[PDB]
Amino acid sequence: AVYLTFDSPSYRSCLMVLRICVKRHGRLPQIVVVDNGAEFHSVYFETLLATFECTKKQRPPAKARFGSV
DNA sequence: CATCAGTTCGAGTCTGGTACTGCCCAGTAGTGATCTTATTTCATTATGGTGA
Repeated sequence: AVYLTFDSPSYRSCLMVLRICVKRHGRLPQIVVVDNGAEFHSVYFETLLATFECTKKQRPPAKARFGSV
């Protein structure tokens, strides 16, 4: 899923990419890595991942190879 | 002798000792209504440091 918005990183971002994911494809990941953003340390994204049963994985700060691909 | 003092009789007046009558108010505890207040929640609002 690809999303484009003028705003800085904020949940809306996340609702969106995941909406399209669950829209044109069908479901959603199983383990979703996501750096140590704020959009990911928020309550909304974690609650949504819990609701849809996605294992949330977090790379350590300043390390980029963990999401290198 | 007839004047005044010591004696009587019965009525006037108070008072204790004993019993009794004709009459409605006052206080208290139920409810239902309508305020009233020392005290317990429902939102905004400011402060905080750091990884994308």
